[PDB]
Amino acid sequence: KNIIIGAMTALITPFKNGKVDEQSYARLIKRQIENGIDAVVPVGTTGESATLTHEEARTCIEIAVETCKGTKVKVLAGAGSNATHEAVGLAKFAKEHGADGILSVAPYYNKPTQQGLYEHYKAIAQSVDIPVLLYNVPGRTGCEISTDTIIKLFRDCENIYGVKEASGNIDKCVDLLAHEPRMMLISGEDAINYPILSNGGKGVISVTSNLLPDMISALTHFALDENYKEAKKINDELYNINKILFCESNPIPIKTAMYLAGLIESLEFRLPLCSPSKENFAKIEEVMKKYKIKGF
Amino acid sequence: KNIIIGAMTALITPFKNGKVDEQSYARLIKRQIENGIDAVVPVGTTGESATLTHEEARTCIEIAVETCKGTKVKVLAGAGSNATHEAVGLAKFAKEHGADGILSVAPYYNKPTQQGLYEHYKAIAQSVDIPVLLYNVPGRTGCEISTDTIIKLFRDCENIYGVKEASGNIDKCVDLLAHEPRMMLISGEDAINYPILSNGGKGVISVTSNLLPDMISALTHFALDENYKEAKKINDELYNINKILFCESNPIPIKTAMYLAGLIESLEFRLPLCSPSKENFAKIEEVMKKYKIKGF
Ligand SMILES: [Mg+2]
Repeated sequence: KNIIIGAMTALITPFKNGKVDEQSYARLIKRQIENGIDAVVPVGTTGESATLTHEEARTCIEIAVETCKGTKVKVLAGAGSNATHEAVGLAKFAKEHGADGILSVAPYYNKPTQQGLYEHYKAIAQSVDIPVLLYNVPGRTGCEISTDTIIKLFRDCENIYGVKEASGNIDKCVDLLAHEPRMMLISGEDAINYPILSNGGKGVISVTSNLLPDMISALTHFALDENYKEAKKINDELYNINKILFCESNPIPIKTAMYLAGLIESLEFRLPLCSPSKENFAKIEEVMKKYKIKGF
Repeated sequence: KNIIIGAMTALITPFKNGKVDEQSYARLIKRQIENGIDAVVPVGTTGESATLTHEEARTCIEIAVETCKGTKVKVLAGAGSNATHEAVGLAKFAKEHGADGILSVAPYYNKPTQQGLYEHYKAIAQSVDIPVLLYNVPGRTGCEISTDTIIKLFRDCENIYGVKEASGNIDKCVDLLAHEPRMMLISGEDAINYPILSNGGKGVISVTSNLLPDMISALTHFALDENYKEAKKINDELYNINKILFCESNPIPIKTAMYLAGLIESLEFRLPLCSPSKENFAKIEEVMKKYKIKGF
C-alpha cells in the first residue's frame, strides 16, 4: 500500500479581513517544512473546513501542494463529508489539486451504522487511486468507526491504509494493531502521541505542531527510531501545551497561540467559531512562555 | 412571540431511483394534515438533509408549503448548518419559499463554544422575521446548547421562541421552564413526549408521527388540555414503537416502517445511510403489528 505517515500538521487557516490569507498560509507551511514536518494536512478541522467555501478549500490545497513541491513533505488533504456523494467529489477534487492523499472524516451528525460506514468509505476508495486515511473522532461526529469496520476497509480496499484515531481510547489502538498490524495508526490526539506511537503507530496528525513543529517532529522521529526515552521526554514536556490547546474547542486555542506568537497577523475565526474568553486567553499565553517557539 | 407548537412531524424524504419522489412526498404530508398534525418539518435530520441538494431541499420545502396552503398546518423548515454564513443563507431561503418558521440545529462537528453558539443563532435570528426554533441534539452535533445560552437567545432575539430538546435530560427541561416559563419547549424524543409536555412543553417534533400521526396528535392535544391521564396512556402504549424506531440510527427504522406499512413505495436511503440489518428489519416488522397504522 502507498502510505503517508510520520509527523503531520493539521494546518490552521489564517484569515485577514474575512478572507483566506494566502501569503501567511504559504509562509506557515514553509515554516513546517523547515522544522522537520513530514506532511501537511490542509483544510481539516483545525483548518476550519466547515466554514471554508469550495473555492477557499481548493486554494489552500493548491497552496499546500505548491509549497511542498521539490521537498519530501507530502500533502494529506482533508476531503470528508457526511454525504458519500459529496465525499467522493471532495476526494476527486483533492486528487486533482495535487494532493498525495486524503484524510476523510467519518460522517458526522447523520450517524451512519457500521454497514453504512463501510459502503461510505468503499465508495470513496474506488473513486480515486490515491491513499485514503480514515479519521475517527467520535466526540465530534457522533459516530464511531469500529475496529472491525476499520480492518475490513483496510483489507478490502487498496487505497485505505490506516486511520487517524482521536478517541482517547488506547484500548482500541491495541485492538487495531493486534488484529491488523500492517495498518498505519496515526495519532490524532497530541497529549497521547507517544503512547500511540509506542504501540506501533507510524505518525501523528497534530494540532500542537502548528505552534511547535520542531518538537512534534522530533517526538515522532524519536519514536519511529525506537528511541522511546526521548519520545516520551518530549511527550511529557508537551503535555501542558497539548492540553491547554484544547481549553476551548480546536482550533480556537491553537489559532490564539499562533496569534500570540506573532505567527499570524489576525485572530479571526468564522462563526460559529469565536475568539476564546479572557480567562482561557491568559491561560494559553502563560503556557506558551515555557516553550521555545520557532519563527519564520 | 409568534410560535409554532402542537403535534409536529419530522418528515421523511422518500427516494425512488435515487431521486426525491415528489408525488409521494406531497401525499405523505397530506396524510399528516388529515390526522391532526399541527406542523410539518421538511429537510430535517429525519428527512436526510445531509444528503439532499439545496435544489432538492428547496423542492421539499415548496411541496410542504404548497400542500399546507389553505390549512392551519404550518411549515417549520429545517434550516441549520455548522457554518453561520450558510445557516443565515438557509434561513433566508426557507422564508422566501413560504415557510412559517425554521428549525435550526446546533452547529455539528465543529463544536462551537457557548459564546459561539449565541452569535451563531443571533446572526440567524436577525436575518429573517419568522419564528426560529432552536434544536439541541448533542448526541449528533457533539455540542450542547446550555440552558443559559437558550434563555439568553430567547430573551435577546424575538424570532427565537423556544428549543426542540432531544437530550434525554428531563432535568434540563425543568431547568429551562423553571427559569424561563415563557419559552416553547418542544419534545424531540418520542418516548418521553408525555413527561416533557406534562412539565410545560407545548409540542413535539416527532419521528413516530410519520407512522402513527393520529396517536401522536391525540397525545399532544390531550396533554395540552391537561388531560394527563389520556396523554400518558398514549405515551405508555407508544413506548415500544418509540424505542424500536431507534434500534438503528434515525431515519433508518422509520423509513423501514413506512415501507413495511406500504406508505412509501421504495426503501431507498442515500449513503452513508443504508437499509437496516435483517434482524432489526424483523424487529421493526414485529413491533408494527400491535399498532393501528392509518393509510391514505
Ligand atoms: Mg438515532
